[PDB]
Amino acid sequence: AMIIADNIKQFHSIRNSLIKQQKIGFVPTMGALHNGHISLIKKAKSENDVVIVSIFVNPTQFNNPNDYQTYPNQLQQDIQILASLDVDVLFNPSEKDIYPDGNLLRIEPKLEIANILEGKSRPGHFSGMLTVVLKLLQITKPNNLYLGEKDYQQVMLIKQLVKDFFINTKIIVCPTQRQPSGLPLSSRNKNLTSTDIEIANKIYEILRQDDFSNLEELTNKINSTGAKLQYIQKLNNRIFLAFYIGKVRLIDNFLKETGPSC
Amino acid sequence: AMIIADNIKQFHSIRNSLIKQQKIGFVPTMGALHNGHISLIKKAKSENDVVIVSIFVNPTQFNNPNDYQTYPNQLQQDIQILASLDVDVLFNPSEKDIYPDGNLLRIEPKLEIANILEGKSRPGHFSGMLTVVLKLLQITKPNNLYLGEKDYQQVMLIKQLVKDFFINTKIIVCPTQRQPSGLPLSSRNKNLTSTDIEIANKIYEILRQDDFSNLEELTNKINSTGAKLQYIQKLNNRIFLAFYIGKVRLIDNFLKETGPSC
Ligand SMILES: Nc1ncnc2c1ncn2[C@@H]1O[C@H](COP(=O)(O)O)[C@@H](O)[C@H]1O
Ligand SMILES: Nc1ncnc2c1ncn2[C@@H]1O[C@H](COP(=O)(O)O)[C@@H](O)[C@H]1O
Repeated sequence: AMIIADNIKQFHSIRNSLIKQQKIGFVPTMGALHNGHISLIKKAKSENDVVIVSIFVNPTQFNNPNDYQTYPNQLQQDIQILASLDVDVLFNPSEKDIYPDGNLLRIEPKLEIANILEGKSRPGHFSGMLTVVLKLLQITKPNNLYLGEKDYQQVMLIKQLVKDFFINTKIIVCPTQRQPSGLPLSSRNKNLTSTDIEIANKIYEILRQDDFSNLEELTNKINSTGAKLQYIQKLNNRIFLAFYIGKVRLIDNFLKETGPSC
Repeated sequence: AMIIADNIKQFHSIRNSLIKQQKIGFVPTMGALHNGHISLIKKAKSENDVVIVSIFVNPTQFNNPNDYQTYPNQLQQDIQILASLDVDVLFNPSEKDIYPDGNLLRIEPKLEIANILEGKSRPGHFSGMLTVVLKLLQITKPNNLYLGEKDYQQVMLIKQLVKDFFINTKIIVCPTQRQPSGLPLSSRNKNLTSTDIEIANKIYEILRQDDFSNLEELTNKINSTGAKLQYIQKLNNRIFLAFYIGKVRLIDNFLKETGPSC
């Protein structure tokens, strides 16, 4: 029963056939679905008459070509998961569907939250993300949008986006799903080798032991595991960090008081 | 009977009260209405059940502070004009209405048409224009948008905007209204003194006699009136130009074969 729309034309037809009365929920993703994504879909199914999920590996938000080339890809498994969850529509457009004439008009964020942390570490990422989310919102026109708290800055930027361009959509932020160790679920973690996972687990044991009073020292404890910390910052009541293990880039954020708790 | 909506809440009210049967025409402007604007309004009226006119002097598109400070302002006269045209809704928002948190998210054009002529001459103008136009379109959600050919690059850019962000609005381009001399009608014209007016007319007496085979000599003739030419160029089969008379910056474009006729 799941409808799979491989292109915009088909999708428009599908979208135009829904009555205003139906609550429409939307979950944007770049595929390679895990329990994090699934938690978002489950929330949206509990609150909407119609749930749409997108799968689109957005080229304009990849500041790193290798990251892009190696981004995990398993459409058939993804479809199987979405059908299992009774998702109503899968929108899985091509690049040319979303950027008919290339990336000519971009949303450019000019504010502090864009300039720090992920913004600083991934130049041009937030522009690409904001531009594709705006286009995906204009296409799907949902009542409700589901986002993970893991991408904390992304959440706050999309909130600003929906506010500034008068998009009549409610935003629902969902807690970060984690492994028992505390490591957040992430599609890139599929790229982690055997030993890398143990390293990731080392790090989260360190994080669950730490009071975050000495970031230089914690940085040193994290770097000794073999990982390479990119940044760690205490921002109000929340810790933000990002690091590499081998070629894999992992990010996280959590309440200082809780740690990456279960 | 014209409804004047000086804020979003007030505008959402009236907008949301319209039935789908009613074709909505939208004419955005920055106020100080002249026969140029009036022709667009008349076209919209002949083609729609509901006509909306906005008046909003958008600060983010003025690259020149003095230009912004002196930009003509005459809201009461504008209101009288619109009312005699039986315009259904005046949308006249404040800066705060349009930019609740300032100019934090901007549409940035990365393409050729934005990099030449007016785009090069007015750095950051097209970004301002596209951002406010996107907002206005998201607010008004019209069926038909009316734009003047005089702002040629603006038209092309707005067509790209409507395409890229999936706005279901038709764009109607309208002929440039002119003084008997050929001088385009423009709001900034109200800032011209009497002697400025005569320089402007001399420029157009020159243009009407020209074949444009030699822009160098044409530039010298225009500069000899006391005006200061910014640029003059052939793009495709049109002539594009912009010039200052005193502190007043005016632009024009027309087919090379016809010149600024009428
Ligand atoms: N481990 C997680 N827990 C909760 N939400 C997540 C998790 N990972 C990704 N998401 C959210 O899923 C959506 C798509 O993520 P991605 O496919 O990684 O771009 C975004 O709203 C993410 O923040
Ligand atoms: N002389 C004119 N003839 C036709 N349209 C015009 C003229 N001057 C301005 N417009 C259009 O009126 C709209 C508002 O212009 P403005 O208020 O100058 O920003 C734009 O679509 C302009 O291109």
